[PDB]
This record gives sequence, structure tokens and C-alpha cells, in this order.
Amino acid sequence: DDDKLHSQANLMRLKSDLFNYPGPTKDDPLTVTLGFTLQDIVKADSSTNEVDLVYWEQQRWKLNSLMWDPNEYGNITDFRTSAADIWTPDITAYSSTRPVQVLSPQIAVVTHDGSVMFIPAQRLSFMCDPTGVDSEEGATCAVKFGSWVYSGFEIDLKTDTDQVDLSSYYASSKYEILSATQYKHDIKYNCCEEIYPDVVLVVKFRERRAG
Amino acid sequence: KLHSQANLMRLKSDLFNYPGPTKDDPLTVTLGFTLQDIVKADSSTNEVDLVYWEQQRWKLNSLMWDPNEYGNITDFRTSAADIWTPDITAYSSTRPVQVLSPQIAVVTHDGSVMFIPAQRLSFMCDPTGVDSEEGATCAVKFGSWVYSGFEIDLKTDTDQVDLSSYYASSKYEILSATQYKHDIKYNCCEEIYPDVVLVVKFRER
Amino acid sequence: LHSQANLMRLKSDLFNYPGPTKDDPLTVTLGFTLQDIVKADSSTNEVDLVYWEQQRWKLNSLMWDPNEYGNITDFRTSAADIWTPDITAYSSTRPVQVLSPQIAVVTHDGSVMFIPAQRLSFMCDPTGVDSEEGATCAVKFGSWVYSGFEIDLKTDTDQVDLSSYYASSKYEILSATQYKHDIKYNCCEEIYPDVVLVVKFRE
Amino acid sequence: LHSQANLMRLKSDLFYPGPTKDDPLTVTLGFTLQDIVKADSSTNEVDLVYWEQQRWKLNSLMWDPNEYGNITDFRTSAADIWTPDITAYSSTRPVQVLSPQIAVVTHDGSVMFIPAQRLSFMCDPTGVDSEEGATCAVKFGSWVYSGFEIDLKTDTDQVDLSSYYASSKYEILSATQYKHDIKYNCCEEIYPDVVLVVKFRERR
Amino acid sequence: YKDDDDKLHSQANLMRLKSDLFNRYPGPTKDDPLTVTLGFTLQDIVKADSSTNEVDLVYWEQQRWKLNSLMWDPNEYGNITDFRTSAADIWTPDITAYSSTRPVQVLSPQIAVVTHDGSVMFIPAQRLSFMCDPTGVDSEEGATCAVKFGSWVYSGFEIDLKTDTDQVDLSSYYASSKYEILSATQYKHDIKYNCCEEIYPDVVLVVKFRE
Ligand SMILES: CC(C)Oc1cncc(N2CC[C@]3(CCCN3C)C2)c1
Ligand SMILES: CC(C)Oc1cncc(N2CC[C@]3(CCCN3C)C2)c1
Ligand SMILES: [Mg+2]
Ligand SMILES: [Mg+2]
Repeated sequence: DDDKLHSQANLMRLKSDLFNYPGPTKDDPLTVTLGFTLQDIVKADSSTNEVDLVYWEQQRWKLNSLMWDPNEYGNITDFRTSAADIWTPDITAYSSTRPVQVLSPQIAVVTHDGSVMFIPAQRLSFMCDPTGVDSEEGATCAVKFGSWVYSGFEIDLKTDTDQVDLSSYYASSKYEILSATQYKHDIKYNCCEEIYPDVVLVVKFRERRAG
Repeated sequence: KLHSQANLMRLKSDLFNYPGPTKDDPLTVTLGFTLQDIVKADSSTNEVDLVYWEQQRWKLNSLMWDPNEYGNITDFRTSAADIWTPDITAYSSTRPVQVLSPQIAVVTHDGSVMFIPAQRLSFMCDPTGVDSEEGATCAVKFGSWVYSGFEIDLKTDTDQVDLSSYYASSKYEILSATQYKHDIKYNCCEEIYPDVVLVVKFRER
Repeated sequence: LHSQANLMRLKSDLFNYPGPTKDDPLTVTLGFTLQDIVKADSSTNEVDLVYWEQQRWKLNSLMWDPNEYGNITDFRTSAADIWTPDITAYSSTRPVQVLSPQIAVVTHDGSVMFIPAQRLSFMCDPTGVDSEEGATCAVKFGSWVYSGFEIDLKTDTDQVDLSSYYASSKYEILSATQYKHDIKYNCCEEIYPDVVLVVKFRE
Repeated sequence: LHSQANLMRLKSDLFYPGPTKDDPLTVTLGFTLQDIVKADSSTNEVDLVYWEQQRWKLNSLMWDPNEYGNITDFRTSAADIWTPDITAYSSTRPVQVLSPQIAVVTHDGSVMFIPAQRLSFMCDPTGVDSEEGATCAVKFGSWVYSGFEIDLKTDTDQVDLSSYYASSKYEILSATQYKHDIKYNCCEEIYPDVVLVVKFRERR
Repeated sequence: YKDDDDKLHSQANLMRLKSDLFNRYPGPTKDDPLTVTLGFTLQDIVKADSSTNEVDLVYWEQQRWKLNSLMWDPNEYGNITDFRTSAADIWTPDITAYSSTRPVQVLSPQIAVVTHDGSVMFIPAQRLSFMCDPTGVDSEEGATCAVKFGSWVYSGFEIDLKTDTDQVDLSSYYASSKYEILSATQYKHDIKYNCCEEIYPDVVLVVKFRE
């Protein structure tokens, strides 16, 4: 219990030492790794061509300014902190139709090597024609995710896998998933020498009664 | 009276003028539910809406005091924004949870905190069967979003959901409501991830 | 200009209370004025009310001598500037919506009056609203966290004020009462007073 | 560059506990009605969009322009100043603010504030589908001040319909904003309001 | 180490630039007026409600202006020529839809790009409900609606509102929207309002569309 007291003291000192980053630049680029876990397709609205998804969006990056030596802080190897306490990337859906609704606490995990893990659960409405959702072939919709203001020369956007994690998809959803991918795409624009990356979520789905 | 007030302002000042738990400073959080109403069961989207009181209790050595040194004050009320609170989250919500009560906690001199938010939650639930004798069954998990069992050790006092305040004229009657202390582990690793699973069997009244 | 300085002074003095305790308990008087039953939803058994909730209490720490401040006997101030009681509907189904400014009137004897207008959705079965006898619903109001030993809840009348009820509402009011009750809840050892709004209404 | 420093200097020098019987204020109010959006006969609520012009004058906001680079006015966040607690007395939802919360202060101490708002209020739309139309009314005034602290004025008793949406679902037959001063038998204080009265019908 | 040092130095230089600009603007005036250039990119007509004559649009609103107080010499800051910053860190113009029927909803991060010549570019994505009769949307001719954008409180003598083109950018319009765009323009106008003595400029978005 005294050991509990010391651990708490060492964490307070670590946080003070770390917290008491202006974002990436061409000279100091940052890798941001993204992955999606799709939990539910809640609603597919054919009157407005909007579909509503619930997913967990895993984001990971590493900063030198968040590094420490566990030995100088009682072997603390990671801690939790408010996502407001730190810089976070401006990763955005490019075709949402409503402000995204955040479903989880905005808290990140920081590890002694300076890596940050942040996994917000989100409900998103996005542009999607659900024609065919009541057929055996199903509907197909897609939404791109990427930085709002940074090129690939500033935020190098990566994934760990092309596959959307479906292991938590709600088994009694109104919609069954036929496939879900998160392929990465690059676009070269006329205006800029820089490349712009996105991760596109592509979901093929149908009414559970359509099969 | 003026004295008891200055003792309390002094206590608060002394206490308030916690970085959360860690593997070496783990915290036990006890959870229990009072189910007040099933408001809405939407078969077009498979979402159900519940209203419940979520009782949370934990203890911090940093919130301990001697009542004798503070005018025999044994507890006080404080804004939940004034203290650390655990990040207990429904794991299958479909809308942000709506808070229905004041965000005020009770702190007792042994360092124990009691916090009981009333909430409305929309969560994933197929109500097929609700219009039958057998009813429908749904489940939702509650737990920390970011802490494993090494940091927040989640407990229950009972597995019996409190139904004594359940709305007697709800559109839905409760056949049973149980709160289970569950966990999952990856065999590769020591970390365990606990949750309280709220399981509710219900039908059209 | 002198009056302005006197008021600025008085407010500085007063603002530059940790809430009630068992050793320093507080009386809060509640009264309701019902303006409108807006909506009765039989699909979810929720009814929507618009009402004003009059709250009154008195603190020694808010007292002053008017002669020491230019004969100022009361002032208006943001309800955020002072402590306010945590009076809550116990069976709301949506967060309560405030429809008026949150401004309290403080009087030199330390008494405070605060009267927010609110729209509330709450648990209510409207069966019978399309009949002569109507529907009856009830909602309790009280402190969320303070027991009877910390906040004593009083009323000035057992009848809800209907003198401002909207005369072209979809619903007419047959009766509306606001009796006091005391209840032990399973979570806790202490007894909690409330004011129960009971309303009978029909289309 | 100099004009910026003077403006920053003005604001610093300037930056009020509200009016009193000894220090009273007059608020001039007027409405510009843009749209009747929805008339809901299942709940007897009607939804309006309007601009609410508010004007008042504080001695504590006066300055000599010659002491500040000939500056005669400035824009500021409505949160940087005291604003009157003018409220609809029969709303059924919180008002939604549709414009930036910015006021203009002028060197005579006058403030102008014109929030665009969507308001749901209590209104039975029976008759809207007829030649005569429906009529509804909502009173505006201070929530906590009497006429001895805040008096109300209007520049006109006719609602400005010059911005009313021509292809609204509802056409306006008339719209007035008469000011009333009520003395209740109980009390010395006078209670002013401005009542928005609108007669309207489904556009044909 | 050199590479890591070089990253440290570019971070320091950016942090220092932001401190010099921010930690050491009150808006335009008749004596110090500001040009604001606007342009719209229309992404989707989501919904047309004939029961209330409200239509819902998703668009990106490009705003550009230039401040002397935001200038710097890149040679004085490690050759930094532009940077990204929260739009809360700088003054932004009070550009408003004049006939919205609900508060505008912001769909993107609110981050501006500031360039060493003092120019600012800010491009929020928004969902807007505005006054619009969709009668005729179910016909070959379609419906036509308009909405004005401009400053709420600054007259033409304070903010001079310009465009780069009379044409709304449709190159990102959602190909499977419920509604097809027939034309979309953004002409400038100058208007006298009853409340006020001054002339106020607007940019009017006029959109012709059909099912
Ligand atoms: C033990 C007590 C001092 O602390 C509390 C903290 N939060 C809520 C409560 N309560 C008590 C009972 C209840 C149920 C309805 C409102 N209320 C008084 C919630 C109590
Ligand atoms: C008189 C001016 C200096 O102060 C103001 C304050 N608020 C709004 C406004 N206006 C001016 C006209 C109007 C109507 C539409 C938006 N706009 C420019 C509202 C003006
Ligand atoms: Mg020790
Ligand atoms: Mg170096």
C-alpha cells in the first residue's frame, strides 16, 4: 500500500515532467496508423441516401516528446491521459452528413517509447445510396478518412491491415456484413507536389432478411 | 454553524489545493444498476432505450481525513468535476449517453466515493419476441474504456439488478434483470478485461 | 453612478458556501406553475410538460445591511454566481431543457428566489387521455444527493398554479397537486423528501 | 497599425452589474420575421425564424473618440458585455441561435445586438387551412426585471416583413409587435412586454 | 542524431513562430478594412422537406483573408513558410447563412492554414438547413433555391466580400445523391437592410436541382 503511494507519486511527477507539440511539418513528418472495428450498421435511409455506422477508430502515433525512462519513474511503462492533454491528429470522414457523435471517453494511452494509442467509438452518418440492400447481392457504400489539412508529407497515414475487424459486429443487427475493407489510397492533385493519403472504409451489406 | 462551514471549506481546500490508477496503484470500482424504465424498443434499427441509475463506488487514500481534525465532519458533497471519476462506458451504445441527474458525488472520510448518475442509453438490441409471452432478451456490457483489470478491478455487490424503482406503467415489463461480472483475456498475456454485463428479459406489458 | 458602485461593492463583498450539512441544514421551498402539456406519447409512455419551478432558500452568508450599501435591498445575479440546490425530477426520460435566463434574486435578509422555466419529458402512461376521466400521471421532484437531514423540502400550497396554463393546449388539466412525501430508496440509508406533481389531464 | 492599437486600448480601458431602480435602462426591441417554418397541430407548437433587434445605452460604455484615434464604434463578443434577459414567455424549446453572437458598441454608449433565432412556442394552428388563417401570439420581456429597471420601447408596432420568405409554406396576413405596460393590482411596479401577434395561413 | 536534432530544431522554430505571433487582432474597421474571399464546393443535397420548405445541404466553404499581423520572415524561423493552427487561435470572419432554419453544423476540424505573407485559408465542411421550396424537384425542370452568405455585423466598408469565380465547384458532388445538380452559381450582391444605414455585401448560392 506504501508501494501504491509511491507509484502514484511517480505518475504525478512524470505527468508534470511531460506536460508542465505544434503538430507535424514537412521537416518533421508524423506517421499515423489507423484501423477500424465495425460494430453496427444501425440505419440505412433511402429517402436521403444516408447510412449510420457505429465503429471504433484506432489511431496510433509516436512522439519523441512523450518518451521517458521507466527506471527514472518507478517502472511506470504507460499511463492514461485526457485526449485534451495532448496533440491529436485531425483525421476526418470526408463525406459525413452530420457531426460525428463520440460514444466513448476521450482518453489516450501513452507508452514510455512515446507512442500514443487513442480509440474513439463513433456513430457516423455518411453519404450512401443503399439501393440493393434488400437483395442477395446487397448494397455497397464507402467513406474516406484522412487528415483535413495535412498532406502525406506531413501525416503519413498507414494501416496494419486491409481488413476491417468484424469480430465485434453485432450479431443481431438489422444488416449483415458481406465484407468490409480499409484499403489505403493516394491522390496526386494538380495544385500540389505533395501526395494525399486516405483510408477508405468500404462496406458491403444487406438486410438480414434479404439473404 | 459558521464554524462547521469553515471546517468544511477548510477540508475541501486541504484536499483539493489523482492521476488515475496504474498496475502498481490499482483501484477497485464497484458497479450496480437500478433499472427505472425501458422507454423505447425500435425494431426498425434494433436499438433499445433504457433509463437507469448507475451506482459507482471506489476509494482513494488521497481523499482520507481524520474527522476529529475537521470538526467531526465525516462526509461531504462535491461536484464530480472536482474529483477523479472512473471512465465507465457502455460497450454497445448507439448514441452518446444522456445524463439525467446532477453530477455530484459523496466523499466519506475513509476516502470512499459514491456517485450515482441517472442516464438514458440507446444500445444495440433486437427486440424480436417482445410481443410474446417469452419476451425478448438483450444485453449490454459496462466497463472501463481504457483501463484493464490491472488498473481498474471491476466488482459487483450483487447480481440482482434493483427493480424496486421500475416504472410500473412502462410500455415494457421486466421478466428478469441480472448484472454479471464477466471478463475476457487473451491467452498470450496476463491482462484481464472485466465488465459488468447487464442482461434484461422484457416484454410488452 | 454611485448606485452602480454600491452594487459592484456589495457583490464583491458577498462573492469575494459549501452547501448544507446535517449540522447546518437548509430549507428549500418549491412551487410549480404548469404552463403546458405539450405532447403525450403512447408509443413510449412519455409526456412533455412546460412549467416554472419556483425555488426559495435563505443563507446567512448572503445577508447584508442595506444602509451599508446605499439602501440596496435586493439584486439580480446569475444563478452560476451562487450555490443552488440540486432539485431534480426523479423520472425524467431526457435531460431537462431550460427555457428561461438563469438569474436569481437575492434579498438583504439572505433569501434567494430562483424561478427557471423548463421543458421536461417524463414517464407517464397517457391511457385514458381520450376519455372524460382522463389520464393521471405523477413525477417526483427532490434533491438528488441530499437527505431530509440536509435539505428540508417544503411547499407553500398543495395545489399546482394553473393560472398561466395555456388555454389552447391540446390537453386540458382536470387537476394538479403538489404534495410532499418522504421515501427511503434501496441505495441509501437516509430518507429523502420530495414534492410529487400529480396531474390529471385529457384531450 | 496605430488604429489597431487604439482599438485594443479602448477595449482594455472599458473592460456592469445590470440596471437598478436607481440606474434604469431602456431596451428598444423589434422583430424581423423571416419564416414560419412549421405549424404542428398534434402538439400546438409553431416554429418561427426571426431577427430580434435589441438596442440599449450604458453610460459606462461611453468614450470620447478624440481620446482614441477618432474611433466611433466597435464590434465585440456579446459575452464581453452585459446583455438584457429578454425572453419569450411561452417558448416550448430552448431558442436556437442562428447568427454569430456579436454586438456593436458606439461611443455614445449605445449597444446594438441582433440575434437571429428559431423559436418554438405555444400556438394552436386551427384555421391555418382557411381564408381567415390562424392567429398566434407570444409575449417577450425581461424574465427578472420590472419596468423600474428595464423599460421596453419599440420603434414601430409593425413587424418587419421585408425579409419574409416568399415561398414559405405559410403566408403572413399580418404581424404586429405592440408594446404593453401592465400594472398588477398587487404591486407598484409596472411590467412591460412586447407581444408578437401573427396571423397566417397555408400559402395557396 | 543529426536527423533527430533537425526535427527538434524545426519544432522549436514553429513553437517560437506561434509564440511570437499569438503570445505577443480586433477585427476590421472602416480605417483598416479586410477583403474576405469566399467560394463554395457543394458535396450533397441530403434532404428536401416539402412539409416545411427546408432543404439540407453539405458543402465546404473556402474562406481566405490576409493580415499584416500574421506576416513573418521565413529566414527568421528556419525557413517555415506556412503552418496549421486551430481556428480558435486566430480571428475569423463572421460569415453566416442569412436564411438558415437550424444552427449550422460543422463536420470537419476547424483548423486554418497560415502563410508567411499573412494570408489565412480556412475551409470548414458544414451541414445547413435553409429556407427552400422544393416544388418541382420531381420534374425535368427541377426546383430552384438560393441562400445568401455574408458577414452578420460588418458592412462593406469593413469586410469587402469577394469570390474567385461565379461557379460553385461541383467536382466533388456525391454521384449517388437523391438529387441531381442542374446548376450552381455564387454571384455577389450588395444589399441595404432596414436595420442599418450601411450596404452589406453577400455571396448568393443559387442551386437548381432535381430528383
Ligand atoms: C449516499 C448518499 C449520501 O449519496 C448519494 C449520491 N448520489 C445519489 C444518491 N441518491 C439517493 C437516492 C437518490 C435516488 C433519487 C434521487 N435520490 C435522492 C439518489 C445518493
Ligand atoms: C448596425 C451594425 C453596425 O450592427 C449590427 C449588429 N448586428 C447585426 C447587424 N446586421 C446588419 C444587417 C444584418 C442582417 C443580415 C446580416 N446582416 C448583415 C444584421 C448589424
Ligand atoms: Mg515507501
Ligand atoms: Mg541541435
